[PDB]
Amino acid sequence: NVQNMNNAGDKWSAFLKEQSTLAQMYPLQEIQNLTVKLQLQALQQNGSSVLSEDKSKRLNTILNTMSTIYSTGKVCNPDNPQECLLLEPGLNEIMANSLDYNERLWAWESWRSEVGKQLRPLYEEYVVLKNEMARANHYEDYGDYWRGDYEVNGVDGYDYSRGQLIEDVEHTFEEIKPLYEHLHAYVRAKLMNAYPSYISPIGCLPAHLLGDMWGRFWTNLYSLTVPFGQKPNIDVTDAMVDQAWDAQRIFKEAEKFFVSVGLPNMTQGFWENSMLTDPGNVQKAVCHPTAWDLGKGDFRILMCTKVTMDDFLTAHHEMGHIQYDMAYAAQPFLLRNGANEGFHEAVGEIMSLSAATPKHLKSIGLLSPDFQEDNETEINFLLKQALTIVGTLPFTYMLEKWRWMVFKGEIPKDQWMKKWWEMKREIVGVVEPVPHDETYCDPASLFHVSNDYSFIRYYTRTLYQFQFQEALCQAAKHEGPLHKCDISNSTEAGQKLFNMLRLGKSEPWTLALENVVGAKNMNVRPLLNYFEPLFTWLKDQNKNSFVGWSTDWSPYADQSIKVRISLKSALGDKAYEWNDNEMYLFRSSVAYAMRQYFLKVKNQMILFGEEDVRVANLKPRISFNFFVTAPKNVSDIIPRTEVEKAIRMSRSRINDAFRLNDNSLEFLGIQPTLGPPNQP
Amino acid sequence: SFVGWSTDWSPYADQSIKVRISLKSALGDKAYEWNDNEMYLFRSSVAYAMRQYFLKVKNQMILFGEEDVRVANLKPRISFNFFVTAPKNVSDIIPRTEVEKAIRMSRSRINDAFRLNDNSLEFLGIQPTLGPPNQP
Amino acid sequence: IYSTGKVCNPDNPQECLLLEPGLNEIMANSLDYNERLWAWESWRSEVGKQLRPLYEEYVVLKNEMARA
Ligand SMILES: *[C@@H]1O[C@H](CO)[C@@H](O[C@@H]2O[C@H](CO)[C@@H](O)[C@H](O)[C@H]2NC(C)=O)[C@H](O)[C@H]1NC(C)=O
Ligand SMILES: *[C@@H]1O[C@H](CO)[C@@H](O[C@@H]2O[C@H](CO)[C@@H](O)[C@H](O)[C@H]2NC(C)=O)[C@H](O)[C@H]1NC(C)=O
Ligand SMILES: *[C@@H]1O[C@H](CO)[C@@H](O[C@@H]2O[C@H](CO)[C@@H](O)[C@H](O)[C@H]2NC(C)=O)[C@H](O)[C@H]1NC(C)=O
Ligand SMILES: *[C@@H]1O[C@H](CO)[C@@H](O[C@@H]2O[C@H](CO)[C@@H](O)[C@H](O)[C@H]2NC(C)=O)[C@H](O)[C@H]1NC(C)=O
Ligand SMILES: *[C@@H]1O[C@H](CO)[C@@H](O[C@@H]2O[C@H](CO)[C@@H](O)[C@H](O)[C@H]2NC(C)=O)[C@H](O)[C@H]1NC(C)=O
Ligand SMILES: *[C@@H]1O[C@H](CO)[C@@H](O[C@@H]2O[C@H](CO)[C@@H](O)[C@H](O)[C@H]2NC(C)=O)[C@H](O)[C@H]1NC(C)=O
Ligand SMILES: *[C@@H]1O[C@H](CO)[C@@H](O)[C@H](O)[C@H]1NC(C)=O
Ligand SMILES: [Zn+2]
Repeated sequence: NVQNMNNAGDKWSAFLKEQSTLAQMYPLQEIQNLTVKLQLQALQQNGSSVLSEDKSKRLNTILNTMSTIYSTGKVCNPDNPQECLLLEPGLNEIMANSLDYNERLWAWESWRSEVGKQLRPLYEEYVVLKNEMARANHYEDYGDYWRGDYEVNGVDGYDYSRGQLIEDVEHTFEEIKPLYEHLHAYVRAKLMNAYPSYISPIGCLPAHLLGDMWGRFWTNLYSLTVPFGQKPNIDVTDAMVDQAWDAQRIFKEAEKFFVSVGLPNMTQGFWENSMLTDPGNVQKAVCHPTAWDLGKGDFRILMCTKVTMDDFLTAHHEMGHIQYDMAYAAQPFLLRNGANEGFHEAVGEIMSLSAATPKHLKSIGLLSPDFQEDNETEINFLLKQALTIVGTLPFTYMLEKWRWMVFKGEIPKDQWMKKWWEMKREIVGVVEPVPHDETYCDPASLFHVSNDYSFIRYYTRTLYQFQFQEALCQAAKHEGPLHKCDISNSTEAGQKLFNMLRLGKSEPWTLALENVVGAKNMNVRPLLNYFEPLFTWLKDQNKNSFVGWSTDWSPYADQSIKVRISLKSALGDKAYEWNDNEMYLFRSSVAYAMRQYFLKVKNQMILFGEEDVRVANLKPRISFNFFVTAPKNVSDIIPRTEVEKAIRMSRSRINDAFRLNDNSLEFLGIQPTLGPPNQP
Repeated sequence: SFVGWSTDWSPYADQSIKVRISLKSALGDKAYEWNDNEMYLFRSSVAYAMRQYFLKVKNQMILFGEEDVRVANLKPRISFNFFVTAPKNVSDIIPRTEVEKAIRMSRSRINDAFRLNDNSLEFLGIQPTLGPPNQP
Repeated sequence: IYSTGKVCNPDNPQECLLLEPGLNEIMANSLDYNERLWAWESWRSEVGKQLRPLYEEYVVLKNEMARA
């Protein structure tokens, strides 16, 4: 079957480049109808193939090499080199379940460093080749090529520029920063009880204590940050196995939700062709929830559903992709997508929000008609939402802002990892535990960076999701808070939803938003109205706390020693210049001095290397900080009092290696002491 | 043919350089003792000198380490042979003529790290050359 | 350690060869000087180091059992 789909897959791809090279026979500005212009521009798009034919095969070699490094990485446990852990099984489980500080610090660092280095040279060669392909298609860089999805040209008042997306993201983000600061302060106060003597009460959060490998979602911090742990968060999984609900009941109650709002039934080919469970055969078949739109009005759902409220909800999510697909099936073929890249997931998740409410669960038969929702359980529910929704918004905004500045050249390649960690402390409020120089590439250790994907679609989908939900609940005549809303039994709300679903790509997306919301731009005020019961409760829990963070604190910067070097004072017109070969000799001289101290004082032999001296904050005056680490235990920092005694023992030897004289090589905090004079 | 073998030949011992160190001649009653921490500092000073030669002459950046300097035949008089290898290619030995040019470029820096004076740190086969005198 | 040793090819760290399949085939079939020199050294060094401390502790305990 794989050979059955590779030849049938290439007949589709070879056919499309043949019609693409036929499309440049027609000019594009001699067209008047907006629909036939939109189909022509989506087919005329050259994309690749604008490069030289030896540069085009170099780019595909880089994209295949970066993709197989990410999926085949082995991490070695420094106590047993015969057991290598590989990213998805084993390294993702440590970052999501462990409470050991030293084991989370190990998994972060190792993985990072290794994959980092590899993806470095490759990613560097990837930026040059992608900017050449974008400038041959008349964009300024590859970041402007990614923002071409949101572009709208000449439809009388609904236009949108590719540079206008940058201001609308930064204008909407500075209204989330009051809400994110109070969530950052509450999580920091709860993490100090889980990790004492590791977290500052006025500083950033360490990057390896956030719940996963990159801090993208904070959703694994719920067991440490739960407001009222003596109240069970509502879970209807036992009431499903007490009424003998089969595999088919979960979709038939899902189809009754959509026919309740005024949307069509399933297509009745949906029930035979689909595969709602893994089969009765032990059948090798990728088990991953998804919605297929094969064509010719044939819609199938592929998932392996278990009787759980989790897959009761993603059944409502995956059916939402189908009802979006069944609506625009009357457009031409090249306009059968969502209106932008963000609308398709956003319509799927407002079906899941409306089905997870306890108002909907007690009317669908799954909750005791004598159930009492208290105000303590609504805080437990809203905080679990904010760890996934609000916690991912400064991560998404910071990452696309870094990638946009790399493509246009505002960040040169000698400052990639310098500007990356300055933007973590300032925007996200997250500090690294170990300093990282320009041999690492920490963005490329994420999936979407090393596999060539755009990331701004996760920011805009979060904002469209609550704009849709607030506009539908005013049509369904809701009375309470926004997070209690349900659009069942309405017809007027579904008519408000169906007027957008059938457009496809035939209209500009700004014209699609006014059919539901009533505005021409994305707005953050419906997102904040969802979380005002949490924002009121959060401001009362932070009366004795400090809201905000300092970008100066680090988890290593209290065992560091500052070094200051004055070369032109000692030698003057005859002094060498301080390149990074002199930094290599300095790190070997400190590692030599630590070896001599532990042998002659502590009677131990420890093999310190130059890779165990970690240098941060290199300035032009020639100043940096350093701290010393045990040879393969990255979590073991030698204390500052033992490094001062080691440097005092061998200060005369370090001075002679650089021709300095204790006034041109200063260790700040260590002073020369002895020397009584006399002789007469 | 020749029947039998010699126990003196080695496949690396024609790109090796012999080093001789006379500690008690340079300092005398006040000289440190040569443990294996001093051999670690010597292997880092040679790796530093190979880094500076390839950057300023060959315009390349190569990350030589102390594990790329291979020391053999350590004696009590303080003498050994060493040869330099490319950073992870164990089969690539840097030639003897390129290591002599790298040591000549940074001999004054290696001497200062050990307080020796070109008669107490001898690289056998490399000689000091310059120094014309005058002033009147 | 002897039965589960991985050797990494310095041009692709994502492919580790383990003694009986792959490292014994290089030493028995190759005519490349630089590839035989790599397989010898690598394997040697790694397993070498490990078996060192262990083998050192093994001599002391086996001499105690023999002298009793
Ligand atoms: C060009 O634009 C016109 C309107 O601007 C489209 O005309 C409509 O076409 C459909 C079927 O093709 C008719 O049912 C409508 O009644 C037409 N509208 C009007 C106002 O006459 C036309 O379809 C566009 N061209 C293409 C190829 O789609
Ligand atoms: C697709 O690539 C072609 C080049 O192969 C681009 O085209 C040319 O258009 C100019 C006019 O601007 C002509 O003078 C050239 O003759 C065309 N190419 C040649 C030499 O055949 C074209 O602009 C690209 N299309 C897109 C999507 O921008
Ligand atoms: C849930 O509602 C109850 C009922 O109002 C709240 O209890 C009140 O809390 C305030 C502030 O601490 C007190 O001044 C009142 O006297 C309490 N009412 C009673 C009847 O004792 C409770 O604080 C609410 N919980 C949350 C999380 O909002
Ligand atoms: C929302 O829709 C459901 C589904 O039709 C309605 O549920 C019915 O409720 C009545 C009385 O409450 C029962 O006698 C029926 O058996 C229910 N039908 C099903 C299929 O379970 C519900 O009443 C509707 N809500 C409103 C306010 O009309
Ligand atoms: C690496 O160093 C850390 C200390 O920084 C070690 O953690 C200690 O582990 C022991 C037992 O495992 C505990 O009794 C100590 O309380 C731990 N120290 C701290 C500060 O938490 C860790 O064991 C070291 N790892 C290795 C492999 O030696
Ligand atoms: C390691 O160094 C050796 C040389 O000592 C390299 O072998 C050369 O390989 C090229 C092509 O592979 C041949 O043209 C040369 O004739 C080889 N040299 C010798 C002396 O045989 C080897 O390629 C290097 N390995 C790496 C990974 O760089
Ligand atoms: C959808 O199907 C049900 C039975 O499966 C049927 O009763 C209902 O009328 C259908 N909806 C419409 C709009 O016909
Ligand atoms: Zn989805």
